[PDB]
Amino acid sequence: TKVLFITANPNSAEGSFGMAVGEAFIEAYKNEHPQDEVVTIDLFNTTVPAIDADVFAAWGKFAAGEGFEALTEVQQQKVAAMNTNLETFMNADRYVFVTPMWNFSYPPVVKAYLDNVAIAGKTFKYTENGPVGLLEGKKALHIQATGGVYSEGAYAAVDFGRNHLKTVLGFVGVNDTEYIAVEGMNANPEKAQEIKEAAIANARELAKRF
Amino acid sequence: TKVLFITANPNSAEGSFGMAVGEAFIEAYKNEHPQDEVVTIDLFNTTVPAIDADVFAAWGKFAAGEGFEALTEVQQQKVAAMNTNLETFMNADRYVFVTPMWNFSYPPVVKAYLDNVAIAGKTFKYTENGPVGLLEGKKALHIQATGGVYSEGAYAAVDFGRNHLKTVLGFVGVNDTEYIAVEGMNANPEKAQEIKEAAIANARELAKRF
Ligand SMILES: Cc1cc2nc3c(=O)[nH]c(=O)nc-3n(C[C@H](O)[C@H](O)[C@H](O)COP(=O)(O)O)c2cc1C
Ligand SMILES: Cc1cc2nc3c(=O)[nH]c(=O)nc-3n(C[C@H](O)[C@H](O)[C@H](O)COP(=O)(O)O)c2cc1C
Ligand SMILES: O=S(=O)(O)c1ccc(/N=N/c2c(O)ccc3ccccc23)c2ccccc12
Ligand SMILES: O=S(=O)(O)c1ccc(/N=N/c2c(O)ccc3ccccc23)c2ccccc12
Ligand SMILES: [Ca+2]
Ligand SMILES: [K+]
Ligand SMILES: [K+]
Repeated sequence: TKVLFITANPNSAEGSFGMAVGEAFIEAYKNEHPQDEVVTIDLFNTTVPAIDADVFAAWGKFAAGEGFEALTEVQQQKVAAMNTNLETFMNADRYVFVTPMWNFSYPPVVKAYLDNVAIAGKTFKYTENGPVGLLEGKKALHIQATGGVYSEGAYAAVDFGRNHLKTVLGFVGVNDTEYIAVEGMNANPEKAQEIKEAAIANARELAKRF
Repeated sequence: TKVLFITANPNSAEGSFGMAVGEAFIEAYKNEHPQDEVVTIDLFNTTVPAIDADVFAAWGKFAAGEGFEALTEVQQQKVAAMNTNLETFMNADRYVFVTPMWNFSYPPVVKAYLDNVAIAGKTFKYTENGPVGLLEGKKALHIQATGGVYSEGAYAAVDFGRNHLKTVLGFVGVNDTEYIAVEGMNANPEKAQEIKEAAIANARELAKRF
């Protein structure tokens, strides 16, 4: 089994609630499955090209059935990085995403990564009734840390990071998703440590059945 | 009246349905108010720093009450671009955003932009019972181009770019908003020219009352 541990937090497990929880998850997981390969993708230190005029131009050459040498140097560099990211995603069996909630959503590089990974003909295809995913046999976990509480109730409707990430994963075929919220630390700073510990314990149990 | 024309499309009006609608809106608007100042902010051609370890470190210094020169040169460049974006936004009276739908949301740079503009003490404050916007006297328009149809009914639940943008604007005090969908082109390519013209007329009418 190949696992991607995809993190989008500028802070380490020492200074981030999500990363402490994701770290506890991924280490309990390796312990349970010492023969599994686990690759960390730190999105703040990975090249994750934004879809821009260069990518659109590169795509036009490929659609025009042209080769890689028709691209400029920067287009080449952009496409080769997008290709790597796509190919690593497609080949792994399990995905762990760790995000903080910023302004009701995830950090911008998460959308940039999703844009690398959701590709027609590769991870989804067009159907008589509309798009369907191509990826089969995958499972995903989203661990999200949030100042307030959005995991259930009325505030769930503004949890855009979680809701959008789950939608795109389902769109590419990854309908088997798990969710861990590390929530309420800013609404109750007195309970932050126990909130963290409870989610850590939640993650370590999840590791035994993921 | 200062208008911000905030575009997130790699094509200009020539190859983007949203840009053709947004450009028509802006021309009709200038005809009605020749004295208004419209400033273009092309997010594909503007420095919009992502919040990262540098930014978190800079903010840590500002919180310690250190000065600008206690920052590394990299931190100063990111912070200076962030403050320029925040100040330009705070000072304008009108916002017109134009975005494509990519994978059920907007381009990543829109999230990076929102993260520069939603700042505690500047565009919102904490109160007893919840965060509150600080911006008054503002109006926004969102023009969104989408391949499918999401503006009403069931599929509105996955129109995450639209929904998130509205949420963040509302959080910062901009509750007076207008929305224009340019939708269904991909689902109905024989209708793309009619869809575009109908949406253009929709924009020209709004331009007279916006
Ligand atoms: C830039 C920024 C934006 C934030 N926006 C929200 C928000 O919209 N809603 C919320 O409940 N908390 C918000 N928070 C609080 C964080 O979600 C909370 O600190 C969380 O623990 C961050 O995750 P981490 O500890 O793994 O970094 C924000 C924090 C930052 C730094
Ligand atoms: C990378 C990419 C992703 C897209 N994702 C979606 C999508 O999730 N849902 C949809 O209805 N259309 C999607 N589309 C189609 C566009 O929304 C549609 O072509 C729209 O016109 C683009 O806006 P524009 O013409 O102003 O550039 C996508 C197009 C591209 C190029
Ligand atoms: O790093 S901090 O833990 O100090 C921190 C916490 C919350 C922060 N913002 N929180 C909220 C926010 O930005 C918006 C809505 C919220 C609703 C409920 C609870 C919290 C929030 C924040 C913003 C900038 C820098 C550091 C921040
Ligand atoms: O440039 S195109 O106008 O031909 C174009 C149209 C739709 C495209 N659609 N992508 C979709 C997509 O990524 C997800 C959901 C969709 C639902 C309905 C219709 C389209 C989509 C697309 C994707 C990549 C490059 C060019 C694209
Ligand atoms: Ca549990
Ligand atoms: K480790
Ligand atoms: K643009």
